[PDB]
Amino acid sequence: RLQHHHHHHHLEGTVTTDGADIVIKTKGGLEVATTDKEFSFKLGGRLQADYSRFDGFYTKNGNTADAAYFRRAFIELGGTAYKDWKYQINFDLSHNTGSSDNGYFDEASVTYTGFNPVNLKFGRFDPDFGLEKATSSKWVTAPERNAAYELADWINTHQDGMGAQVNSTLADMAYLSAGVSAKDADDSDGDSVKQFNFRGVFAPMHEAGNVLHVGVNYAYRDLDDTAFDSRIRPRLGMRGIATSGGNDAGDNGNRATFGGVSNSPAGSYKDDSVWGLEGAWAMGPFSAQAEYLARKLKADDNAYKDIKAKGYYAQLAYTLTGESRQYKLEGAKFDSVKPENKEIGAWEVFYRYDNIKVEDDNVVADTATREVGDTKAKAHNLGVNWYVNDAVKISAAYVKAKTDKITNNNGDDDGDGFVTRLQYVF
Amino acid sequence: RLQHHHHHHHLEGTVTTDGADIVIKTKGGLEVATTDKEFSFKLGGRLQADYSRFDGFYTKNGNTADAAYFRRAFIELGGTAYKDWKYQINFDLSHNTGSSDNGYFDEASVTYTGFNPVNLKFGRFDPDFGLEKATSSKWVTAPERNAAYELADWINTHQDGMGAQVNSTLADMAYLSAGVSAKDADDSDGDSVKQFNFRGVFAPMHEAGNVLHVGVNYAYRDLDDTAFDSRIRPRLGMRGIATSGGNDAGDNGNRATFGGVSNSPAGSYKDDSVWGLEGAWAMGPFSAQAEYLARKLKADDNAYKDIKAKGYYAQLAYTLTGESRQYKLEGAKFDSVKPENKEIGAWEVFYRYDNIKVEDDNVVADTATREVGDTKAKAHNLGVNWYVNDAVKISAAYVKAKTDKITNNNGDDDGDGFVTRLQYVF
Amino acid sequence: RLQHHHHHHHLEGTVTTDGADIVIKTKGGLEVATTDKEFSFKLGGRLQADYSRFDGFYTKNGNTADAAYFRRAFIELGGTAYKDWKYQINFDLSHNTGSSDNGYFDEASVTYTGFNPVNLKFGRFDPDFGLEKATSSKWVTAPERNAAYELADWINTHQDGMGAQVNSTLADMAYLSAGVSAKDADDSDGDSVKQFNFRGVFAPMHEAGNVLHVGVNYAYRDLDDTAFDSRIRPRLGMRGIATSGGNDAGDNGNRATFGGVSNSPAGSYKDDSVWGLEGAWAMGPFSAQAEYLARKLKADDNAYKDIKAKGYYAQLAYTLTGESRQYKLEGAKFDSVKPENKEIGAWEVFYRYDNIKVEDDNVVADTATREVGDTKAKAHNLGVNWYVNDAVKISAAYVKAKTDKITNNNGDDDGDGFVTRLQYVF
Repeated sequence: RLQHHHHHHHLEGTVTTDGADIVIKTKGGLEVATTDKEFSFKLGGRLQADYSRFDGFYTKNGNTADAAYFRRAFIELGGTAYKDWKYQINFDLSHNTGSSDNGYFDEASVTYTGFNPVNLKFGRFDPDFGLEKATSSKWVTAPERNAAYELADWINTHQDGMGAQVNSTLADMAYLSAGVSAKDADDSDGDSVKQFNFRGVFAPMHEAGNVLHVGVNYAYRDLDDTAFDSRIRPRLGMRGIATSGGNDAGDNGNRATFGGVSNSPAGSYKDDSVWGLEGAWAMGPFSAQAEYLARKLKADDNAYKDIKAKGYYAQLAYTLTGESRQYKLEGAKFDSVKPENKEIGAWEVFYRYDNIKVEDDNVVADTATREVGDTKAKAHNLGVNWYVNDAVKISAAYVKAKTDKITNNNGDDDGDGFVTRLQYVF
Repeated sequence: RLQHHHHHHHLEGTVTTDGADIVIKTKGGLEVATTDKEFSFKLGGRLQADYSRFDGFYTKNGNTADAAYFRRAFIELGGTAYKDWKYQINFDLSHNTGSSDNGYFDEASVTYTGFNPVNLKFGRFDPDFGLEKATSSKWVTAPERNAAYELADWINTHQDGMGAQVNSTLADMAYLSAGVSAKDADDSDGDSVKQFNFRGVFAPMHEAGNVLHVGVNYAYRDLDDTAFDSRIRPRLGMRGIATSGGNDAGDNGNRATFGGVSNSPAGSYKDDSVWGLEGAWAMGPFSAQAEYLARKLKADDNAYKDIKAKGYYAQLAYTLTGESRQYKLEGAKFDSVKPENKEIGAWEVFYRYDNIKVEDDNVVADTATREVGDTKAKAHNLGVNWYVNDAVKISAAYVKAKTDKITNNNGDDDGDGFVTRLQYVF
Repeated sequence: RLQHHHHHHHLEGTVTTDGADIVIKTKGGLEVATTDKEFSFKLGGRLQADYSRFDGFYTKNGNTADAAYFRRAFIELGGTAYKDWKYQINFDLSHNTGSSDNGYFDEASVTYTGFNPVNLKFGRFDPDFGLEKATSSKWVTAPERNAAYELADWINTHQDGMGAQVNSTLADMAYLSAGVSAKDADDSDGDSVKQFNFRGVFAPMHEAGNVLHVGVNYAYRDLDDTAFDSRIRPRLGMRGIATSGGNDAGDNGNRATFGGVSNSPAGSYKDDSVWGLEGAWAMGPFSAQAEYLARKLKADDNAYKDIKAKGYYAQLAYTLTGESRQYKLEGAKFDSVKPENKEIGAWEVFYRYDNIKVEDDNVVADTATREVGDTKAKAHNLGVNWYVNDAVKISAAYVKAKTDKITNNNGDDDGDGFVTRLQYVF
């Protein structure tokens, strides 16, 4: 018996909703929201495709290595329900963020905004320490963030745990955020490392092309009875020396240990503190920003000595085509450049100088590549960003690093690299 | 030569379709569907953020451990095409469901619904055994499902294989489901473990606030010539003793082996059977439900003896604010509570009692923590669910466990824990 | 103090946009696009659910093994911004494509189309070599692609690297593509393997049911100072002998090494070249296509000898219900069958013959299963595709393989298998 049915006529062409009026938008992804602000959804993401070549100190033998990888490949889902409840889930397909055991999350958070301007944020999200870190990874001026953060990257990374943060703008001239987090490392009882963060910024001028910003950061974590990796291992602006998400320098990459050890035993260190300062000034297309931080990792057991590190960076940026870097008091952070000329886009030049010093008195004998005393590095990052349009940014940068009391296997105390990136935001 | 073009005028503001009329909705995610029911799409998900602390038997040394993790972080894509063909793909970003080798699937299925009320379901999906299991993981009353399922978790998990299931409501008073599945373990010829499931429920009253439900479950698998993990390792309501998706109790978590072994050799066991009973009654905001199951893992080689286990739970729940738990005859399962009061939400209290017994006559000598004979555990789970709104549920629960013939390293025969969860459904 | 608010009235029912007019569509997924072609977004995917059984040479002992797995489970996000900038991100939830270190990408690309008909494509995407490979994995006629590609699968796989490709149709009768890529393997300096691809097709007739197609392919890679896996390990049409995404034949799967070694040392080989030919002819529901390729892997160090391999396939296909296979000059590739009869769908029968030969003079002694000389295999793939509708395709195929100078442990020189697939495209 063959199948059959009466012919149906279908009404065609309209798009409607059964609830509150909806506005839908696309700039390459999708946004849908009710006009009464009760409900919304946004699907987006970011692709950062990098190719780099580098030599000298950046590699073990000093010869040129390369890397061809996605720095980030986020899929981003966020939304609002019942006006005051937001979520944001950003997962990194490149596997550079998060982990196999715990999920490749850049963020998985829920925010209650009912106390606006005060927000309450929960879940897995990087703690707020530092201006360059607060700035979206889409819009950080240099291809990689500064080396001073590499002295204590726990201060502003989620480390596969959970946290709770309160934040607010204040008096139309300031921003404060404070939070507690549990990080993914246990003491001998299976109790996680607990961490406190504070950030406070005074930014009396806080708009694109008109920024005056000074801030303070503090981070503390309790390492009592906890085995942990104390290594400071800066990449000094060259991600490709060691990275997920594609090809890297492999066995010839030199992500060097400037201090600390991979397995510091339970009981070796008691706690770990970092203070930071931020400054920024912007007038139209010109901006200057800088940060300084200092870490003290405090020994517990007498066989161990404190480890200290200090670092800073300063950056100048200028949009040759005249546009301002966006700036938001909510988060006290820079953001994108929006090109005014549709035919040629926006062109931005930048220079960042980084300087770090590691004081690890536990290093008591020379190795083949590392001398007793304070290890140091300086880096220079000079480059161009072409904002083709709001979605696409193409970048090229030259990076140079110079070190003290540490070399590669070739004896190099400096190295050079070039990195190019194609970024697509949707 | 500079680029240029004539100015174009674009029509603005309208949203239309070229096919059948579409209705679009958002409650934080996205639904799009043609009004003639031919085509639909839904993007959603669920975040379950847990923080817990626990001690005694829950940890190896008895001291307090913690856990801070996502129990589930699903992204959910489902849709319909040509009316009768549905798909559902739920992937767990927390990596608590599925595996690295095979995909982190909660579900990846295709359902043909053309024989409605009869459905034919194919792909990777948990077999249907048990009421608490059939209930969505969004809406299970207690933070973790009962310990009786932990006696034989193969009965209602997909185990990275594939299956085919037929199901239907019957006579407006019953629900039946039966299926076959291939599970991810091979015999010496590389042929997968095959499993049969049946579930039948009589529910003459089957609506929110008016439920009378009795059901039977059966599961069978053939383990001929197959090496397998026969361990029964209950978490007794405390997920954080050992979990993916974030921080757990690490080396101090005590997910204890009550019976069975990690590598039971090919030829040791022939087959494995489980029978189960379900009962539920609901009148308005009050509900009572309970399940009992019994397992016989039947030895093949004479060196091995049968392993038996029996378990049950009973749960009372009451919505203090008066709302009913939703109930669906399709799937014969409870579902959500929908809050009536928008300002305070819905408040639900629950108590679940669990009781398990493992009879493994292959354990023929004491270990340091486990005595010859039948191992037993009882657990009590007492808690509160706050349904803030349809999307957000916040929970807190106290859990206590007491064991017989098994302790931790500290000699504890009981333990306590507290778990809190923030759930966001979109 | 209880919460309260004035009652708000909300406008209901409309769906609008603030920019250019939008058209939205769903066939199970989602498409949204502005009518002026400036912006678009598409969320889709593909599920390929496979069950297979196989014996003889396909397994080590010759007995029947099975497999129950997803061949592919892609989530697909693609879009357009500012008219000329496209992206496509396809991630494989089954974990059969890409890797844990680098991301499970089938594709993560950005394409600039402003030079239309010339495209510039960047990112992680399979290089273009071969007609059956260019054809979407949704619409390849046989359940697995041919064995000749298995002789040199680097020629048309991204291998977790990055690349740049230029392509264009020409003169309304041809298609050309050429590209460079960095592949995920380093020389001793950490510099990636670089690869060149060219493909050129003359297709004076290039529409569904009217195809005349001849093409040439070339691929080259530089292996100087690079350790690499030179093994040729064909599955001969039976994916389930060894696969991710679910259960496979495990320890009894025989994915046999026909030549090459797992760790060919740095300096062993200098470069690697493959030439290929393509031919296709289609008249209405009948099509014939074939490809031939030859590889020379050229030794560097004198201890090593060149490895050569040659392979081809030929396929006949006929749509019993009369429909043509779609064909696109852009990409010079076949595509789907679109069923005309809504009640019974489209039915297609196919036969593919594969023939491969591996000449590895480095194999200088017999092993227990492999004789000195040229190893060979032939395979026959006979099957049916039922295109239920545009979204759903169900397939069944018989596969037989016969080998020369290589057997399994049972001494089998042939084997048989059957594979069934349910595919859902959205």
